[PDB]
Amino acid sequence: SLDRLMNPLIDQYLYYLSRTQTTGGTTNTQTLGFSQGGPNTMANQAKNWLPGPCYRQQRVSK
Amino acid sequence: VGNSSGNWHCDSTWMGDRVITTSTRTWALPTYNNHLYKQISNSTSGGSSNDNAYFGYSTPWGYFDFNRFHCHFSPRDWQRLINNNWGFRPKRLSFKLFNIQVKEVTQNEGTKTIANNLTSTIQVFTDSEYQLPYVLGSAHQGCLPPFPADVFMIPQYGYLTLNNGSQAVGRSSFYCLEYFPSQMLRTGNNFQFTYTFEDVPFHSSYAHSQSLDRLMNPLIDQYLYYLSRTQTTGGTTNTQTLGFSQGGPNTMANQAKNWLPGPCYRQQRVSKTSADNNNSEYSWTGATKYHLNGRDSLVNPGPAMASHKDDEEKFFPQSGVLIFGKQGSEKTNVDIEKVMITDEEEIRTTNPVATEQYGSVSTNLQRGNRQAATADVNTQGVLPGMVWQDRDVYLQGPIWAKIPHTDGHFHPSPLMGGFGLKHPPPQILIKNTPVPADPPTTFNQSKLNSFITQYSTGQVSVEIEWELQKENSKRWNPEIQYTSNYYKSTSVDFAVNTEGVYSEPRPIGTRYLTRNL
Amino acid sequence: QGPIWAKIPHTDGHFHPSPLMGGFGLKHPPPQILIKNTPVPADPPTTFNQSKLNSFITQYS
Repeated sequence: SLDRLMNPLIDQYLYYLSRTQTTGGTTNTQTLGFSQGGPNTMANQAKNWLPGPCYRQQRVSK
Repeated sequence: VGNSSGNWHCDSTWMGDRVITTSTRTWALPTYNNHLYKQISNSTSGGSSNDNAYFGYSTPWGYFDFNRFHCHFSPRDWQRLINNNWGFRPKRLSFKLFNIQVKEVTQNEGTKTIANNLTSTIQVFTDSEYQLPYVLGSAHQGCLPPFPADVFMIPQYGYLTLNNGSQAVGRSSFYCLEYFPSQMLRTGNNFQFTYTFEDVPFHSSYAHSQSLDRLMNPLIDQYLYYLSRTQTTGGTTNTQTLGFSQGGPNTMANQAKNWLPGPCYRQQRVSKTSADNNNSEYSWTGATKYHLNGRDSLVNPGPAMASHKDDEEKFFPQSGVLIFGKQGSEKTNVDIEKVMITDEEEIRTTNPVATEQYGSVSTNLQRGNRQAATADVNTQGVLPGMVWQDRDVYLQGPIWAKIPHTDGHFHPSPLMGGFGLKHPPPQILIKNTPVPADPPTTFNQSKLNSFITQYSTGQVSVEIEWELQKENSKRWNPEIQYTSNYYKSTSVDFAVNTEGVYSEPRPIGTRYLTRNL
Repeated sequence: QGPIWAKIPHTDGHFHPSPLMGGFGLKHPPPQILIKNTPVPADPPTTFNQSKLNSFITQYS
């Protein structure tokens, strides 16, 4: 599938946004935590292509 | 045994409109799972996410990873390329591999002697039919050393299939390369092969001298008209009327153009300045994404876009562009200073800005009793009349990608940027040959599990012959160029600190030379 | 027990380039030949690791 075309044993050598606020105790402040894409965070890994075109339709049951 | 398997051919040369290049590098080879296969899903896990579910197999094999540029071009040279040509396209590709050796390892009482076993071997092959799941186009680390003198290990290999959570479907497939012919190889014996690309549109490495709204003449006016008045304006009275006018040098904004900006995908904006961002964790929730088969996945880097508009250097798209990390970076929650972001101000010329609306439209038809309706557009498809430029490439970036062998593909230009092909270069895979240990004295039905752990190594290179369209611009004014600033710096650029670690100062673009639109 | 020749700086201006230590100069002097032992890594890990290698078999030729 379009989201599983990469290798599971490695990580992208790029980074992506993973933190908007601090997480170390009982305090909230503006911060920025960046990280690479791992085998455990595949969902966020940067892909290279895009799904196809679409037209929403109402659903129905058998 | 007493003869080199070839010479170290690694240079950069320019004979004119073509450029040849090769880089020799030394690698290593480790066995895996003791020559055994595997199954992988939420196992050596994370816990529960139809979005983080997977299904694949770790094979005892390894492969090559050189889909980047800093692996074929030293910086300077790349520069040379940039300031002189407008576009290029790689045509030829050679591959050499030699000087193999085999090492074994006996770990007795912590005392381990490492000698060679010149009689062992390995086997490699290629897939010229692309029957094996393609692994590249994912920019997985472990590319050839951006540097030439260092050495590296070859990343193991594993693929995946159509899955359903922690279970697979019937149609799920399962392959085993041990089913493919492979030039066997013993020490001293060499191996090489060759392939040649096919036709491809030269990735245009340049910017534009005008924007889609300023392509007309300032001294004249369109001989057409446009709506300029809905009501009267002559005193203290309001009545329905219609004032039409031509397009002048003072009303350029309204002048009828002939073409249309490119496609778009709205994204949330963010700042490099920590305090200017809202105080809420929206990294995963307020993020732009698509829905597929229940698994919701992010849309990165998404379509071609513009990082920001003028003077918005503080912001960039939430997940609209690439990011890099200076050498020494680790896996997670690192800060912004250990990384580098990509500036895309070069496309404001023709493509929209990610954190910006595409434009507005109406939702109704007014009358004397109905108010003028006006909505917004953050999602946009394409129509006849659009033009854009794909994402620019970066030296520390990917080079090409495998076009999915399907019935429908459109302007297959990859998103990370680069080049696509219906028949991409091939994947080469190697593994240490298995060699069993002392077997029993009598028979035993079961197969073997005891082998001499060993590893092998050697050096390789690759030749690339490209094409390039040299510039013909007669712009009089001196364009911009790429250069290391002339002030004094403690640590040189692309140098190696007093420790030998080689790091890059900033990422590098190619859209430097400005060519007319 | 002295030097034999020296590299004339590739410049636009040079005069009676006769070296000072004495000897012979040339616009295109003999060449420099350089050699090094080829690197050979040690036992690498069983799984992957992004970073490059630093462990090799120390040897000499």
